[PDB]
Amino acid sequence: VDKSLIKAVKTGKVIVGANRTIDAAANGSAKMVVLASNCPEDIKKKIQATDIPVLEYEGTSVELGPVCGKPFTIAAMAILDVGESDILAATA
RNA sequence: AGCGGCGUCGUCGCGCCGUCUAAGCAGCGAACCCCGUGGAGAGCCGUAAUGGCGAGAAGCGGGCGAAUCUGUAAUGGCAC
Repeated sequence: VDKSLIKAVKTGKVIVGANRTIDAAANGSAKMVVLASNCPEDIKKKIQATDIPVLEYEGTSVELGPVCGKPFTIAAMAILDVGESDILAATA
């Protein structure tokens, strides 16, 4: 998993940031959304109800970035193309 | 700089004063803040400075929003 999570971004389409993740969930192009332990649910329960799967990450948005190669923090990380990976299978 | 007085004037052409205009009414609105887009990292954008940023930067549109300024208030006062 330690390498599958990296390869999901190394050889896969993802969009980082809550705004773009919510847009991807709204328009359906995202296979799923990965959310950190600190992300609220006031807007997120709607995308939970929607057919877009919601994966929960084991750590905060601060440390979700370094494991996905981003120097910044990531809260919502909707994926577009799984690519050379089965992160969707890992989620559900 | 122009204009109108006063002063000086042994030589010079300088020195001084004035050359005005309220509130109200109407118009614009800097910063901050907010809204819509945007997607920025072997990093970018700022400030006098501290800083800001995928929990969404820059850039681009909109809204809100000052002092003051502009007109009007004009046929007032001034050696009209």
